[PDB]
Amino acid sequence: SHLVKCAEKEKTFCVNGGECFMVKDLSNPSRYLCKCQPGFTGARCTENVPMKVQNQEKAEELY
Repeated sequence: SHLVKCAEKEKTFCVNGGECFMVKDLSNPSRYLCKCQPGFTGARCTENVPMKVQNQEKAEELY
């Protein structure tokens, strides 16, 4: 059940720099485990979540 890195065809399974791995054992089809970047959510780590005070867009948090 080791975390082997997803092949290129599968590495896109987790986006936004999501480090896609697969639980290598002869039972599951290809169950994924993605070490996603800090501040993402969803199965594919598609939706960003508050890293900063991601609401005060007026505040100089962006730039």
